[PDB]
Amino acid sequence: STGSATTTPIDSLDDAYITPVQIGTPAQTLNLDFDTGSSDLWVFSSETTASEVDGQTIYTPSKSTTAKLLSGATWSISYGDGSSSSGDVYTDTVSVGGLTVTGQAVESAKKVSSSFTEDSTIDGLLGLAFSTLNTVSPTQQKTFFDNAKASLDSPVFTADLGYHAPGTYNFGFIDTTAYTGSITYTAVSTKQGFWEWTSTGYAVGSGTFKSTSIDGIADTGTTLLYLPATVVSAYWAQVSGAKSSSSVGGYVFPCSATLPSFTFGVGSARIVIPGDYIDFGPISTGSSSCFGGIQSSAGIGINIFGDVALKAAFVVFNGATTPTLGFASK
Repeated sequence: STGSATTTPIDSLDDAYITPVQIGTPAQTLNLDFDTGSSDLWVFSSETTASEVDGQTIYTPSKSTTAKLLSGATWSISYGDGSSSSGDVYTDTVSVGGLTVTGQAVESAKKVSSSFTEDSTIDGLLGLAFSTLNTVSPTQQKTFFDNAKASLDSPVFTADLGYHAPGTYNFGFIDTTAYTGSITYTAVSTKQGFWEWTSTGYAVGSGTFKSTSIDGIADTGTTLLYLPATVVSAYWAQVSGAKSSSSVGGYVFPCSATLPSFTFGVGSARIVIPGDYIDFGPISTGSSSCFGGIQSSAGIGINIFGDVALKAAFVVFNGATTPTLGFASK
């Protein structure tokens, strides 16, 4: 089997991408944030505290003839940005782009943190990291991809995120028309539960490539590119007037600037992020200070190849017995 679904930016900045997911019988379609940095499929629901729902579409398990309460199971998650959610668990039929999994754990939120409530466009998350990170207790549950894998034509999914435009998540096949050149594959460590890999270096604009190992994660659920402070300083030094602002929370730059590209290495291959992809717009409405799309990871503990980096590539998440990642230009 295969599946193919379009993923759409939630706003004009590409802050996140939403993908329609069918849950239950009859189908209830919710728009979920596919997140290769986490491993829970959780949704706003008829059980979510009413004051914490503000415009999201909810899953109502009592209206699904295939929903079954997973007795005794609870979940609770906290994300790298400080947001969180928790609740109970159903199993139900879940379909993405024509690919159907029966008995998928659907984690129904009883509580969500304010940042979720305040974002009316995201109805929940669909985790695509390794199932070892799933938070369901006392019986950990499998991700949608883990449940589908054995049925897929090939045990892979691909992320093709658009810049200021829709893109595609495919399951079970590699669309050879969706990229240019060849796909360069690189090793993955699953020791932390992430799609963790090592970039071979970087360049700023037309500058020389610096060969240096940068360990990080491929994370579709993170907006920006978070890299070591040395790398980030080298980038922003090429933008007149750019500076790190403690009060804003990162590097800012004059909105009048033209940003240089940023290149990262995948083995001997190179992925070029155009400068425009690094502009996240005014820090507040009407400001002439703009927020940068490349930020320091120093306070995170891990480097993160988020959407800024991934949307410059066609990315293969190869879930074979020994997982690997693939990157192609497009």
